[PDB]
Amino acid sequence: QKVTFKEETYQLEGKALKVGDKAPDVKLVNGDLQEVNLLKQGVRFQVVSALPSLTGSVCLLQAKHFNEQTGKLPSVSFSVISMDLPFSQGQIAGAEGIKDLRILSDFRYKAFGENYGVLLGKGSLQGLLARSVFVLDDKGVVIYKEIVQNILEEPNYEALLKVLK
Ligand SMILES: *c1nc(C)n(CCO)c1N
Ligand code: NA
Repeated sequence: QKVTFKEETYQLEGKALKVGDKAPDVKLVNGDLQEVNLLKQGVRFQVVSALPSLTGSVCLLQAKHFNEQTGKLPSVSFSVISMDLPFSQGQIAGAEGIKDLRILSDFRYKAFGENYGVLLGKGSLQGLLARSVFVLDDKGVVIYKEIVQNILEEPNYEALLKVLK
């Protein structure tokens, strides 16, 4: 699978993950510099959205709304991952008026990038995460997987919402 950024084309680094595969539980760092496991204990629908950069991203703007709608749904969690440090993530998020959003950094181990196969290879965005969304069940099996072909574009909104019906 190839991802594009203006005149650049990326080979995705890490292990390829398919619908039906058990996604591995990975270590990430939260806004309190606490190490957390990606997979929430018991939650039936786990949305995991990965961004190259939180800074001025479309996902950050709609994060507060989507987090509300998912929160009210039964057993649906919403996690946003980037290579951004937690401090920057906390201030970016805080500045947009997004409270209690599970924004997590992959900076320490690059465990999400490597295990979900979305670590961008050689190029200007090398070592950043490809724009991607996963839905995992309580068991960590991949219900839905989308990796955007154009890193600047957003995942299919329709297709994501339909999975949460
Ligand atoms: C970030 N990434 C995704 C897929 N979302 C949900 C739609 O806005 C956000 N907020
Ligand atoms: Na999608």
